[PDB]
Amino acid sequence: NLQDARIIIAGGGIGGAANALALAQKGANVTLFERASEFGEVGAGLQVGPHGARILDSWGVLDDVLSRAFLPKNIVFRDAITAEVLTKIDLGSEFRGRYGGPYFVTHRSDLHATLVDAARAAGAELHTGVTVTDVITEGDKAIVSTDDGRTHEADIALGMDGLKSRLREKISGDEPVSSGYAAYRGTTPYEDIEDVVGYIGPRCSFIQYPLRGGEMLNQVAVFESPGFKNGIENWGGPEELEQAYAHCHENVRRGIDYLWKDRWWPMYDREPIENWVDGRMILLGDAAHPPLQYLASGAVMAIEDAKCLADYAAEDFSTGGNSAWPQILKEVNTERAPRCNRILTTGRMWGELWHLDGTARIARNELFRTRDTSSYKYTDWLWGYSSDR
Amino acid sequence: NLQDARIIIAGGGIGGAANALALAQKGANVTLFERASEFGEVGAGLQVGPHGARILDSWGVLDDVLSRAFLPKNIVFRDAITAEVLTKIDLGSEFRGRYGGPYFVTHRSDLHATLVDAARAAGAELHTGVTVTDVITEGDKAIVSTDDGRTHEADIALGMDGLKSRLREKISGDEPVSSGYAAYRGTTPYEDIEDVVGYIGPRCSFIQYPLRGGEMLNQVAVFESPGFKNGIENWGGPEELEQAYAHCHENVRRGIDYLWKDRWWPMYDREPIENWVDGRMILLGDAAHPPLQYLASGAVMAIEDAKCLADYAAEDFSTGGNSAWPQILKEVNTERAPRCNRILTTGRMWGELWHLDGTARIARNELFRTRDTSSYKYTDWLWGYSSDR
Ligand SMILES: Cc1cc2nc3c(=O)[nH]c(=O)nc-3n(C[C@H](O)[C@H](O)[C@H](O)COP(=O)(O)OP(=O)(O)OC[C@H]3O[C@@H](n4cnc5c(N)ncnc54)[C@H](O)[C@@H]3O)c2cc1C
Ligand SMILES: Cc1cc2nc3c(=O)[nH]c(=O)nc-3n(C[C@H](O)[C@H](O)[C@H](O)COP(=O)(O)OP(=O)(O)OC[C@H]3O[C@@H](n4cnc5c(N)ncnc54)[C@H](O)[C@@H]3O)c2cc1C
Ligand SMILES: O=C(O)c1cccc(O)c1
Ligand SMILES: O=C(O)c1cccc(O)c1
Ligand SMILES: [Cl-]
Ligand SMILES: [Cl-]
Repeated sequence: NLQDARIIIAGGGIGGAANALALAQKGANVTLFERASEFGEVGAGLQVGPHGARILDSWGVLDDVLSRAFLPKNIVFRDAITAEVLTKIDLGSEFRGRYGGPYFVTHRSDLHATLVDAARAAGAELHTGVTVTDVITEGDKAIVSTDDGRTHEADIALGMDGLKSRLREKISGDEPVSSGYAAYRGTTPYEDIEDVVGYIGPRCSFIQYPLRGGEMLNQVAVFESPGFKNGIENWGGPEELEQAYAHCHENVRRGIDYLWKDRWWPMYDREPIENWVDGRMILLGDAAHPPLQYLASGAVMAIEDAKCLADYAAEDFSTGGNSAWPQILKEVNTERAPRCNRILTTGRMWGELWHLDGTARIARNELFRTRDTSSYKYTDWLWGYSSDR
Repeated sequence: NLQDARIIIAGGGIGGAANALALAQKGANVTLFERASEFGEVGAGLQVGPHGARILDSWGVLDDVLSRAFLPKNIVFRDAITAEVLTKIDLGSEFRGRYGGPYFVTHRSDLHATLVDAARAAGAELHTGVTVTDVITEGDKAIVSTDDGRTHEADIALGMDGLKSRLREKISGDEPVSSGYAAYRGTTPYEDIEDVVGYIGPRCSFIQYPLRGGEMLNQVAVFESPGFKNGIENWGGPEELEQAYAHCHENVRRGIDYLWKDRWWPMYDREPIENWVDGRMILLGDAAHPPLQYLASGAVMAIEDAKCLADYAAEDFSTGGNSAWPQILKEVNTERAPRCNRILTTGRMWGELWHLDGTARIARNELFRTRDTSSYKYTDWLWGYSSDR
């Protein structure tokens, strides 16, 4: 366990929250600083596969999350031009047995609030409206600076400040890499859908799934922005959606009418990095490994990061104390980097596979149609992973 | 049978020769005019699948052709970058039973000479060094003009003057369509090869097969020419081969050193046309349906054209006489156009599937690897076709 240890977390997204929970359940003294004036997430959906669900269950929050979630029966891929089914991934009891948990979908806002609340319950001290301005290591401590002029000492600091992480600059000068694709979301108060459906087409895709016991439908449009390639600064705006989808089936074109249009998510990732550690600071979540969303595992990775850190630290700290932290951070980095970096790189290829045109589309469609649906070789690496040693 | 009928064939390629044979075996009076001063073909290989082999057997020339041919055990597709096997088509006894004949490979020069000789044996009158300059229909005759000033009358004329057919201009003003790919051939006096091997890579492919009882190896390089896209008039020259293949496996790069470099075949086809008939002239072979070579069926199609024409004419002429010819030509066109035009259009897609790059290549490779190799659904339409009614 971790009662002698103090950890400061910079950032209160799903990642920071999950880490606060995991670490506080082990008895650690956790202080989290979130820049925003309140905790909150987008009132739209995310998908959480069993690689995340198993971990939420281990923290005792799964039943509660599920009470407000939806359990899809399948993931269904369809051709975006014809609407024909290409293949399904069955999410039933055989899937759940193999992977240790359900594939579920829920609101981001609810998952985030549930983690925050549980982190509070377990003894984590969460502070909104506080920005971390610097983190250094001096001797056997992380020294964290905040925007109110104060400095705080801890045994380690977690850099969990997202895709646009400034703390990542301590380790890497890289910039986000544009995919050239943008994402729009919508929910609409709810032919019928009880699955995650993904329509995959030339330079575009469209995803639908139910939320909250089937009352609402989550919709997401991902498309190649011509403005990006043309050098537009604020690229992927909604003027682009009609042409992006014009070649698709009616089922998909109808969907576009529900998207929220006042806001969108231009899709960027970063090139994978092996080293996440700077003294007694470690980058986790998107600050370390921000993906493109095709594997629906960014938030999941962050949740995995939390389980790994807390587990490995509870294992090592009880025998080595606060002197052990640099070895613990190294071990966590060693475990997590190959996993997450494969998700980054594979995710790029997987999205490219969605968006193929011409003959490449014809080959892709046939590949998906003819597969051995009883094999798990395309998904075990993702859903069957665990950090447990 | 056809003894009261006279047919003039314009062109003495594999097509014209096959037609002369088929028609002469039915008792027709055949006159063929070939522009070149002698009969002859390239001393390199072609492939003849059972859709052609069955027909050669029906004319009694297969055993003889095979005595000088090679019988590959498989068609083997390999990745051109890694050299790894993607899939095989087994050409064994189950294949031969299903399709009515062997898949064989031989020299073009030998197949052509064997057809000519058999056409001579069966009573066809072949004339070298004579160019057909015009063909018209007047009343119930085709009137054919030749370059020595003479005109010749026949019941029908076959326009078999190849890819650059001038007689096709009577029906269509289309021009050949560049694929942007060029082909090089080589033979070399013969790790070992007893199959047709096709290495398929990004913007390039490389084909190898044995000839003449395994003594010689036929090699063919097909690649995307950057000069074509850059507007070079005589595009696809040998200065382009080193860069075209630089990214490929050694097995393929070694092969390029054997190609004959003083001559190449820039690959063109034509858009499919439904109507091949102008009065009492019909376009057959490449004049009607010149393909890109990925289905290895251009000469085969021409041989099929000959069987169909001779069969349908022998069926109808015995009851309707020379008055029947326009109906016979219509029926032949009706049968052959959908078949051949599917080969044209599918052949384009099939070559595109060979030459995919990036993620599309990854999907293609997996498609080929995981297929049900006992299914014949991808090949029955090609190899199991017959004109017999
Ligand atoms: C369209 C889309 C769909 C997606 N769908 C899925 C999905 O279905 N499933 C999935 O698992 N993932 C998905 N993801 C990925 C997922 O949203 C992210 O990977 C994840 O939310 C990252 O969590 P995080 O806590 O690391 O970073 P963020 O969520 O970015 O949180 C960072 C937090 O740090 C705060 N902050 C920043 N700087 C400072 C500072 N200096 N001091 C203090 N606080 C600071 C920010 O205000 C913010 O709250 C999706 C992403 C997109 C864009
Ligand atoms: C690289 C490559 C590889 C190929 N491989 C294969 C394969 O493995 N299998 C396969 O089945 N096919 C293959 N083909 C296709 C095949 O070569 C052709 O489809 C076929 O030879 C066409 O035969 P043809 O008689 O219609 O036309 P051609 O062979 O073009 O014959 C036309 C003849 O007409 C003569 N002529 C022209 N104008 C006149 C005139 N006015 N008067 C008199 N005579 C005239 C010409 O001199 C010529 O001999 C390949 C083609 C290429 C380019
Ligand atoms: O919001 C999602 O669930 C999602 C999942 C995958 C890709 C994407 O753009 C979005
Ligand atoms: O010469 C061949 O056998 C051949 C077959 C297919 C494609 C190609 O370019 C050549
Ligand atoms: Cl994601
Ligand atoms: Cl051909």
